[PDB]
Amino acid sequence: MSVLPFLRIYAPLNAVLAAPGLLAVAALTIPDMSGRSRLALAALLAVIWGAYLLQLAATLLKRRAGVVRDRTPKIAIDVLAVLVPLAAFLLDGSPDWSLYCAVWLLKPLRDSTFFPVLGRVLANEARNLIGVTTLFGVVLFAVALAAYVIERDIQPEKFGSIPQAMWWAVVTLSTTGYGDTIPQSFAGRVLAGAVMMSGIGIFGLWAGILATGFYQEVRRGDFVRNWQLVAAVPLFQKLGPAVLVEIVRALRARTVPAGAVICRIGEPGDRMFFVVEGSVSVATPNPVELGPGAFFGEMALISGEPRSATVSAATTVSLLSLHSADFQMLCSSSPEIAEIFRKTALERRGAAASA
Amino acid sequence: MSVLPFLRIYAPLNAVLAAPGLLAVAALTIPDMSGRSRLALAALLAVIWGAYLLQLAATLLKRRAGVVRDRTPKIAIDVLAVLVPLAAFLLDGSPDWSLYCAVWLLKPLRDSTFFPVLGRVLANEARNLIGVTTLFGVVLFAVALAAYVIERDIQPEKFGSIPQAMWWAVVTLSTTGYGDTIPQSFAGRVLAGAVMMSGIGIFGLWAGILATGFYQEVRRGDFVRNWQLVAAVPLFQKLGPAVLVEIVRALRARTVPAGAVICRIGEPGDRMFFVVEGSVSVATPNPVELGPGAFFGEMALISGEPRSATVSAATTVSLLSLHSADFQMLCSSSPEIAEIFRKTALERRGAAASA
Amino acid sequence: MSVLPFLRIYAPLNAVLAAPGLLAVAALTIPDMSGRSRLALAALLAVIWGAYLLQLAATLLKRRAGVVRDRTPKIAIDVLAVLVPLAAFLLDGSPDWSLYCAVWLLKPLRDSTFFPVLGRVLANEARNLIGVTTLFGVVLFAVALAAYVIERDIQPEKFGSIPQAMWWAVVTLSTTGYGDTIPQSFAGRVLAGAVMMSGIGIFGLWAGILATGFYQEVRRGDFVRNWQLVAAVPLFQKLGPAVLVEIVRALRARTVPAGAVICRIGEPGDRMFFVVEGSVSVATPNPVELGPGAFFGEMALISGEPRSATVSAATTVSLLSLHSADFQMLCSSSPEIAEIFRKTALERRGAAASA
Amino acid sequence: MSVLPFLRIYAPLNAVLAAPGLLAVAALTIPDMSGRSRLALAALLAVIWGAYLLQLAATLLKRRAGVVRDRTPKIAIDVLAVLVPLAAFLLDGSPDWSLYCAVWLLKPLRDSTFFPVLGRVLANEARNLIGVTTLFGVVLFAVALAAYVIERDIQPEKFGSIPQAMWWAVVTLSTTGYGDTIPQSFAGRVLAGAVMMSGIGIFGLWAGILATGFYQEVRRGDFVRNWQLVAAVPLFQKLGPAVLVEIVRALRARTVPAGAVICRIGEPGDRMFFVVEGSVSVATPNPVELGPGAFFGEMALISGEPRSATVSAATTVSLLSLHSADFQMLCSSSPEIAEIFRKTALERRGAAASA
Ligand SMILES: [K+]
Ligand SMILES: [K+]
Repeated sequence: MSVLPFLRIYAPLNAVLAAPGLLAVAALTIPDMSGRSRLALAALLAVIWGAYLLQLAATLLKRRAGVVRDRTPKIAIDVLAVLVPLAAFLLDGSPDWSLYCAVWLLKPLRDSTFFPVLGRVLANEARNLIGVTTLFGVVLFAVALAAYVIERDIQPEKFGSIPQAMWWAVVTLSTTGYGDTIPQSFAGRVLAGAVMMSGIGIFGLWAGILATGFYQEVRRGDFVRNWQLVAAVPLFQKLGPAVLVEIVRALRARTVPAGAVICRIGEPGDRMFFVVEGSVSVATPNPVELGPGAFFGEMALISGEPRSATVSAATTVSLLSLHSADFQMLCSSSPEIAEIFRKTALERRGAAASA
Repeated sequence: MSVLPFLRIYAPLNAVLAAPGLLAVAALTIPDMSGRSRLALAALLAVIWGAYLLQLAATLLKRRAGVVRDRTPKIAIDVLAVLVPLAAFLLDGSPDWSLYCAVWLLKPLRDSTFFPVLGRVLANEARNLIGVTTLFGVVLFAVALAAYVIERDIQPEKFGSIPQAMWWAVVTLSTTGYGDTIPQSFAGRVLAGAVMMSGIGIFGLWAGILATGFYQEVRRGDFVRNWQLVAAVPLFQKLGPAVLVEIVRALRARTVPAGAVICRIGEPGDRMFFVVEGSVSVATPNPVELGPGAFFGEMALISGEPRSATVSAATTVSLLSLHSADFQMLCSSSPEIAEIFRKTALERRGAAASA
Repeated sequence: MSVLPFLRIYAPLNAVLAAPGLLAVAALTIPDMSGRSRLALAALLAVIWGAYLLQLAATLLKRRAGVVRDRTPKIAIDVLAVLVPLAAFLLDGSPDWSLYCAVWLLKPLRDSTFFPVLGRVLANEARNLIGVTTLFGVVLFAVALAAYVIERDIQPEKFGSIPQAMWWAVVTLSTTGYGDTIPQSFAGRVLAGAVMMSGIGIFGLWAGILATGFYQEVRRGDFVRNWQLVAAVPLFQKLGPAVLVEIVRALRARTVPAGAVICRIGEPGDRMFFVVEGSVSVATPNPVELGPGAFFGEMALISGEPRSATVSAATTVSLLSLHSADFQMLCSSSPEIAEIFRKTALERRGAAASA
Repeated sequence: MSVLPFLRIYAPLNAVLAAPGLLAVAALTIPDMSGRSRLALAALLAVIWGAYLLQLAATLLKRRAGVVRDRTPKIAIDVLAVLVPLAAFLLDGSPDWSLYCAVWLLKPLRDSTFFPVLGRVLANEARNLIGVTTLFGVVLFAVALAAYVIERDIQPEKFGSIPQAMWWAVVTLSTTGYGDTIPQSFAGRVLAGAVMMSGIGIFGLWAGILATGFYQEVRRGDFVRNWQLVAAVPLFQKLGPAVLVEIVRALRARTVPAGAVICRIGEPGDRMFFVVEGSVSVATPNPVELGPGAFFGEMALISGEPRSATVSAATTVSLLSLHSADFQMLCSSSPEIAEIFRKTALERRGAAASA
């Protein structure tokens, strides 16, 4: 609620071409299709092939920043990015070579930061998941068997066996309801009366396991990235020890591109920022262009008013961001700091239009 | 659990007529319907047309409070509120002009406060959503393909292609179970064994993303609206800095209309209020009518007893509200304040019936 | 994880007979059933009729504790508990009079404490629910219409109208998948690609609204009931102000019946209790029977050992309960208290077997 | 996100053979199967029979550590682990004796630690579950009846009775959508419009009940196991009282096996450990092999750098683990401790390669 994400979070074209790339597939998958566009896109594969392959060698020029690096992950596909289609072309002479379009799907994952964030936590908590995964299979076969108990008499064709009903368990437990084969008797239908009750109790926990500290990690991800930009601020030599733990959970940093807006004038004032790298366009008669290591919004928050400037991203800025309460908090935290923000709430009244 | 919402939260008639308005639609959508009521409601469209259109120009009299305002949102439909039906009437001579009853649906959203609250946060957290949205599409096509691997042999008619099975993925992953086309073999059925497991793991996070800080924002929404009504209280010059952060998370403010009840006598005492604007009817022999800047309930809470007055909304009041624990908290917070609430717990014993 | 619920939480027989009572229904609902047991249970209705009716008048003797009471809720059915069957017997001469077995279903709700806990909170938070409830209907008809756009050509029989497809929305949005009528075209199937995504995003919030402060209320329910049993403890004149807020969130109180066990000897020590009303059976050579206002377990927790006594519920006791960490917390909170628990950790070593 | 689970959390072979054991079942469940492998696996039952039975008596040698033990749970199946097949062999002469492969399913649960963790909490919170369980059945039959109201006219075959529609309730309420029997009329279809809305509101709470303090218990499970390894650290005589409550929620301990890696050199430094039992391989010219009661990572965290050693599990170690923020926290908590970690951040610079 308090952050300005701009400049193309979905930036790298390496990520991009997988999307139109794999949509090339389906038209090869279909009868009675003209050969015209059929092969038009095999070229587009060759483009994306050639595109990464053009990109490839410069990546294989991995002498840039060659001091200490661990790039087996990022490279792991780039190798396969171009090899698999090639051997696919020859050994798999039939058109199915395209079905090694199973490949590029990792390329988004090549630079899907927020994906390692996933894998980081499974190696702490899957202790639970396994015993649950058992406990799932506990309740599967314990319950799945109870079907074979019954309708083997009059539904051999459907429930003439164990796994045929195990099939009817997970669909039945995992919230689905396909609608293929359902009992005809009383008690065999009774037994379902605890099942959805169960699995919604199960996944109520089991899925709960994921969001559990996933949130913690992302709540943690916003500190690990932001114990940086702390000493960069000229003022933070006085901040007491535990003050910062109270704060940095909320402070998120994002980048803005050049040319963009930061806050428009007259819109309702709701937030204030700390600038630490880049520069701005403080839209005033004398533009008070504050570069790395500044802030703005105190003019709007102490007064509870609209914006006093159409601040715009003159350059690419590294931002923080902050709403009132936690600034009210910090204003509550110390009279030391509100003084200068009292003074600044007068300085930037005259300094905004003046030099 | 601690708040009195009265006076028509769903107030504005602009919001209201969309509901009966669009129910006018269906009777135009049906064969063998008499023309009688068929056109009876085309008038009702003209009413609602004329109604907003009556409302319209006074809104276009936007010279009221014309100092600094940003009303492109609120106006964005009012324009289209009446234009689209008009051109619809002529160019679309056929009855389908009514099918530009797609229009009024924003009119509730015109004044759906709590809807901007939605949009505020997506622009902080969708960083996650996108990489998840990929990760969804990751697991879609990676898995969706695995179907075409198999039953192309004996189900061309159903799984003779890729997207025909991608269809069977999302229904299969997104908890649904339509029941159109399901495999017949072993391993192709095996592969589902991780799928619902997956998607319930996915949306366990992905939907989790929404409630994540949506709660934070609404937990924040109750502070931003309520750092107001703080200095309005005559007593709060002494309250220490961090005291208020501890409190205002819970304190919600809502309005009551004139004529209504506030707390009935004899019902079990569970809460106390702070009055800051309006007036009451303290139901006693001498009504102790306390207007802006007062409170009541300490008589009931320190003693743990029923109500000592049928307090009623003599006027439209701006209320706070509070349960014991957090007043017990504040009574724990300082002996300074419990003194006057000790005294008040004697003053309003004699002052309730006396003058 | 830290509480001993015994003595029949599902106690009152008023609650009980609704269950077998309404199971009497179905056998009246069925052809080709013998009249034998058919009317056997109409008596059982008359029993339960007569049973509450026997109970009834003593309830209508509401002169017990007649000082200040608000019993319109509890009585609201007791009236109808016996009247509705009666007029049902005569005006509805046909067997359908039994279909006013719609009635007793409130009788569990008559004394379903934890049900008012539900209703308490909806009157704080439904502010959200309504705008969501709109937002649901927003996305319903906005999206539902998009079906009528399309398959009216070749599925009049199924999608020849608006609401016929609105039907296919909620089933489609609300996680269900009935399996009646599904499209045949491409784009009309495409549009589903955001739908389950949506509704699982919706109810990810909307259901989230319920557990949101429901938890808060039950987390609150355990304080409101337990600021009691605080001053009852002889030791708690020294406990500082904010100490208790830290604690009482976890401390749950429940009753045990006479004759039952409290903690068995030799089982692993994991918890300690505070006795405040009732008495025990401290299973030792000289039973150290401590009545109201005592505790035990410090012998097991400071040492990290099994139980030193088969404490058993000699009488009906009002208990608290507590695990280590929060006692370790309190042992961390002050050296004042650990002294007496150090001394008690020696006194009850010799006092356990001695007098 | 901060823990190294190694050495076979799914260790005991008692747990293992249940999995292949019960997969032996299905081939006995099927017609037209050769007798060859049919009886090949009846042996495998005899193996697993003989295997536990081999294991059995040594367990019945329960004189190991015979001072105070409560092993009725662990033994409860071991008895039945071998008896049930035996009587099954004779009384059930027909092949169905194998259908007492319902038995081993508890054997994983015999040593499914994290399963008692489940059962611990249901005996605190099911107070809610019951009243909900009623409230479920409240809304079941109240609503289920509403179907019999209607389509008894034209669907006797499907809705000619009460429970036939109660069936259509839970499937309808519990998120499923089987697809057997659905109405044909307007209002009977209308009534569903609140149902999925309801049950997703219900299980939004009811499943919520589970994760509610399940999380608390596992958040508690990580303290109860870890108030240990506290005094084992030589340094923690100075740590203030409430310091530890702030910490131990996150500190998880897990074991590593001998031969394994602990942290590889050059990988990005993100965490630090406290060694309290075992020993390491500090990969340096002079290996600084620190055994019980040590730590490492401060070299990487204060500087924000890669690893300074390929530390590897020379032996089986009992570990803690910790990320920066909470070490930054502790570094914020006191200048007393950062001194020695300042000194250690110089000592292990020269001591790493030297002796
Ligand atoms: K479903
Ligand atoms: K279905």
